[PDB]
Amino acid sequence: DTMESIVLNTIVTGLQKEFIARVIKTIGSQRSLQLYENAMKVENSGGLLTADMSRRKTIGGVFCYLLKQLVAEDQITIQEWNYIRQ
Amino acid sequence: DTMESIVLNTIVTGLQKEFIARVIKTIGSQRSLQLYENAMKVENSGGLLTADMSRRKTIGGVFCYLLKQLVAEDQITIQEWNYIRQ
Repeated sequence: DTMESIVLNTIVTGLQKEFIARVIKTIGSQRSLQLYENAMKVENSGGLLTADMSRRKTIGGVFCYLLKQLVAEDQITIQEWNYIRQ
Repeated sequence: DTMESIVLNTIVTGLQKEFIARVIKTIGSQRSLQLYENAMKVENSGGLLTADMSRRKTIGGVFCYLLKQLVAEDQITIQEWNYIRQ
């Protein structure tokens, strides 16, 4: 949790703090960074569309879709997903 | 080595390998992310102006300039710098 302050701020700045603090607390700074990176790779590939297809998702939205993919793949529990989201 | 393998890929992805690896082996994962993060904030406000009045407006160019300044500020020794430049 000094490496976690740093991961915290890096991710926070990279996506444009408590919501990210809760992700780090839940999956660790290691898996958090991999998620930030993956969101960046998606952005480098030209992004994703919103559900209404009117714009690209912001990189914040991409990271949330990816995080939600962690729940779909049974990596984060439903309880953990609820803690993170409010 | 897995955290630093992940800091490696995060920073490489965000900058758009070997060069960044040596930075990490030199200053530590913690300080490298701080630097990557500071490069990001600096890029967001339009980058910077070097001593030669040369604009650095992309993240990578910014990141490179801030790295060189650590040397000029005696936070990275000459020997280390030489190790990193190749």
